[PDB]
Amino acid sequence: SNEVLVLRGTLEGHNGWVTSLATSAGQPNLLLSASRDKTLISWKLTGDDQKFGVPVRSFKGHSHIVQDCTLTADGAYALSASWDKTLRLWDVATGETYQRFVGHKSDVMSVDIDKKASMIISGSRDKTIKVWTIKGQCLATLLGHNDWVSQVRVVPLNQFQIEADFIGHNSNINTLTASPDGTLIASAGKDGEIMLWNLAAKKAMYTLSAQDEVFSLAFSPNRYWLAAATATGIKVFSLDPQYLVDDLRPEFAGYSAAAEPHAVSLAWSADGQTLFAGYTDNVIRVWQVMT
Amino acid sequence: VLVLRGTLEGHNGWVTSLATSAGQPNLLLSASRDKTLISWKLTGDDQKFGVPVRSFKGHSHIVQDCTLTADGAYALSASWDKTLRLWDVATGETYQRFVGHKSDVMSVDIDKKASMIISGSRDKTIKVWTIKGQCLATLLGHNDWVSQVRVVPNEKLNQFQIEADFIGHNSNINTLTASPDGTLIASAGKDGEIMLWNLAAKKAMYTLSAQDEVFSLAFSPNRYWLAAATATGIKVFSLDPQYLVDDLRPEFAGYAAEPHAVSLAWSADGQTLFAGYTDNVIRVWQVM
Repeated sequence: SNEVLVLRGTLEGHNGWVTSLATSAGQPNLLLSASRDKTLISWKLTGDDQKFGVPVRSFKGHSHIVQDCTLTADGAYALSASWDKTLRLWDVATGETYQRFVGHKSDVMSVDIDKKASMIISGSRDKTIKVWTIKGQCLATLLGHNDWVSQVRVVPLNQFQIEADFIGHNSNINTLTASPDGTLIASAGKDGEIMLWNLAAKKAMYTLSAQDEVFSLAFSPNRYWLAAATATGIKVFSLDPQYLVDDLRPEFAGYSAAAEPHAVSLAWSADGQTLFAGYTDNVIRVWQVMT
Repeated sequence: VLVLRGTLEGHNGWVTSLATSAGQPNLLLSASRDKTLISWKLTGDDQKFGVPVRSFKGHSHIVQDCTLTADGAYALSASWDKTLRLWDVATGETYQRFVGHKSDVMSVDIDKKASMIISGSRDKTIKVWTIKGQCLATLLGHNDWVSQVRVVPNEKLNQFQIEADFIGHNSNINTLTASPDGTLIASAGKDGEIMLWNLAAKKAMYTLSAQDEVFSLAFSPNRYWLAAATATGIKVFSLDPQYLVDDLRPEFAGYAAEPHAVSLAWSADGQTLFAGYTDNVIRVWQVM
């Protein structure tokens, strides 16, 4: 007896690939997206059809691709990673920058915040990790081995412990996500390999095959599901118990079976009831869970 | 009190580092600017305290730090040749090489499990290695911060985690030691400042003034003491209560600048203090 993901509409406004989506718990009606068009967009979500949402504010300043973005728990502040080797801290409401973070020398690929909002963990394309103060000061710079993936963390300035978990994963293509409770971590390999790893228990669990080159991963914050953006569609796996819940492929009426856009970013709703996917065609598509 | 018991004079350069083994009380290891390490047979005899037994000569420059496994079977050394070597203590031959540092290598430690090696560069870079010689992580803090990287014990190689503690210490000169029970850490600043820090309690304790440029620190394995090698001799502080237990300045002959200690090491049982000197000699105090 099964649930289902149902295509809800769409969200246009970007000119380039939608490379990252971000959600906020304090603001369920707010979505943040980053794009190769060098901007981020904040979205007012109405839940209508098909205008699921509508642009609110454009965030400009990055001189090149924005690869990653994230929101504070309250939705008040956004963080972005760019190919201009910079990170910016944004005022969500006013769309202006409060802090540049300079120092990475490879394209910047990921960003996260420690719950305390005190510090920022960023990730480079060469796999270099930097830990910053909210004031834009780089405190530590960490670089693991190529055949390893990691989870850099900041335990709760005169001082700070940082715990870094390393996990051997030979084929890894450096595409990671941590489970809501940060108890699980999914790591994408070659040919669609997705290795799952238990952090609290310190061992792998199994390896899934999304069967095609994985571009993005995102755990459900409510259910035991992992969504994987594939060149071929979005696969949503049930983790316990293991089944493949659904394979979200939209129709692209205007495209040939070959040149079909694909999802390159994923994000679940604060209530894990909505799945956002950013696409190779500049569009954000939205599924909802039904029965 | 500390009483000067003898001497160990086999080196041809500064004795830069001493190492002790719990599983082998009569074994001492030392490194020198003469590019070698020496293993020593300790007799306790009179000023023939110890006698050279081996001579590890693989490095092509100053060996700066060394350490022994808990059992005394294996030694690790750090060199200005930007390398680290793993040694068989008994046979004196290398079993693996650690290349990758590009600044002089200043410190080495082993995680209790013997699985991995933490090394420290002069440019304050920290590298975590597999016993097989493979660098797994490379970490570099801010200059005004000092750091104790630890390998977490899986507690059960594909997986491994590292907790790195950072402590603000502006004046710091990157001379650092940890309490045996990893609860405490002493960090040397300028003009002899020694900041003490409680790790388990995440905050400073106080700052001890040595009034003399420090070169080496070593906490006591049993007693709450911190020894500090100074340009004027070796200060041994009691930490609770705080007083200067002793200031060990040995006897040179004749009648300006005098040889000073640049390395320290307590025996496993805290009863003996070894200090390596600017005059190629290792001197030995015992508690009475």
